[PDB]
Amino acid sequence: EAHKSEIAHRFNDVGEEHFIGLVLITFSQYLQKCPYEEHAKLVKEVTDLAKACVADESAANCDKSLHDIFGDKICALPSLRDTYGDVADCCEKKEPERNECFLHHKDDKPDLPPFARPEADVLCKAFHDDEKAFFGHYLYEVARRHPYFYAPELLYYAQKYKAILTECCEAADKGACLTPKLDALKEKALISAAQERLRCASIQKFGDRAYKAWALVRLSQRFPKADFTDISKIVTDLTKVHKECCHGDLLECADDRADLAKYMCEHQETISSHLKECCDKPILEKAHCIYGLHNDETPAGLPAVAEEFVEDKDVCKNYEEAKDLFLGKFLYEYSRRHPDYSVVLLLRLGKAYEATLKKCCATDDPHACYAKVLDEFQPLVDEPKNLVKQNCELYEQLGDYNFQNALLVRYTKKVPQVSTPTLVEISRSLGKVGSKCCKHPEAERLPCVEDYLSVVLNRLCVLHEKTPVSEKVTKCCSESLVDRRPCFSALGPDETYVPKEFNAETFTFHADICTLPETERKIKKQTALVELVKHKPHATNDQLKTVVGEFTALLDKCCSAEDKEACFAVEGPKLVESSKATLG
Repeated sequence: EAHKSEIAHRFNDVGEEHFIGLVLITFSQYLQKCPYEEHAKLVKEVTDLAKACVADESAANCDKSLHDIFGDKICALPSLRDTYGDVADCCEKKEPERNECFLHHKDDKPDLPPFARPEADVLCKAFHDDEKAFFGHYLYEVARRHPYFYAPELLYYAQKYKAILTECCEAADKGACLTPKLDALKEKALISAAQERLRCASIQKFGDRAYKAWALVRLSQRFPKADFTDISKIVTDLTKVHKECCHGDLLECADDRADLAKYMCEHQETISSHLKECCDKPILEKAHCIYGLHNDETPAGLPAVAEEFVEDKDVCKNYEEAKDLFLGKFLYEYSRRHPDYSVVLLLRLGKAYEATLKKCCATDDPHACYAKVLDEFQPLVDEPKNLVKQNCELYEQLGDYNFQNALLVRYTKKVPQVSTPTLVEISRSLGKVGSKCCKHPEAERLPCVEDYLSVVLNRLCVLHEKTPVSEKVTKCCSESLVDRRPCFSALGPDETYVPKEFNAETFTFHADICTLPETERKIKKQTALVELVKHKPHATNDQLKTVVGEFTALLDKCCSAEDKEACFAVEGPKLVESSKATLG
């Protein structure tokens, strides 16, 4: 952890290749705006220093902290201009504040074009030409758009991207092979980026402990067979791994993650049967495998849970004398008997059990007070099971697009101050929870649904925190980690909100629009739908779909026209007349 030369110690630990990749991710994350060429430059510069220090640990700059080094290289960069570079105010500090400054500027939604994709053939040609520039470009482009991306998983995905391109590219029918396999990879990477952003927010906004509790639960359900001691240890090393990653210490993050996988494999007999799979694999595949490992079968011979946490004389004492160890052990015991609960439910239940001990342990007769505690959970369980039922039914009924449309209407009325891009993006993702999770038998849905919503609500929370516009979002996002979903579910339409008056044909662009694929076109209809509802939040569904209908219709009639621009300043104000006659 603290070596005479850190940069050398990590280069050695990690190998030149992962080290180059981790360093390129570090810069792409800290400086999302900067062109590829500057990052490559800085990466090279940092790698050569690394080489120099391995060679001879007394070399200049070898005794620096990694923060110092990344900071020194950056700061000799106001050279290759800082016009867009608004934050070399950061270079005005020294460490640790210098580094904290760079960190505080990571941007959850940098102004960038949507990561465009080449046609299959072009994508294949690019990869054959030059693999390094190819995957350097990929790390760069994914890191800068997702500045908290779990860094070793990002290396893993580059290597997944590489296996796919190898396989598809030589088939002479590229797109049909490639794009389906790529579009999947994208979805999974976006899931992983959101899971990590949630780990980082938990740590940052709620404290190490909130991530520890969360992790304790998840590992308890995945490794129901291991003992508490071994589960606490994994939880402890894994919280240090995420603290480092989430703070931009990726080199130390990746070395530590690798240390932990190694430890897990060295100890699989006492952890899970399912580890055989993973432990046979190379570094990244092995840590990934472990990262998403299906839960082990819960062991045969466990006593009833009431026996340790209701019946025992010593319940109040353990709660009073060793709160954390005692509540931990609770989360462990309870979580491991229930892999059909979401981690968030199990944490709400852990919360309720705690509030019960707190209330009841200060009475005359605590037992009589907390006797019904495990039983008193049932409502809290029932609450999210109905949300799943009602919303999956609807999804099955409506299909993707119309289920998204309904969620867009729902969410825009609950929190209409939220910006239109954020509401489009949130709703569409909520819509993705539907395709992912509604196809699983009822047992499996809850974990899938509620834990996925938790990730999508955190996206909302982090988009909003930067530019707070909705008191209700601020409240739901700041009160709990764990009650976020029920907090947002409970929200009725906001009747405080002053409707925006029409904004004159906002989507009558000089029509770049007409170049958009159906996908991006759906986004445009959805953006309009959101704007309609902000204008007319008491409008009926049919009235909303009539107006959208004349929007799509308008796009066809004036994208079918040479001088596209012309009938857009002309049809739009008749859409306005269409719109007032239909929504009054």
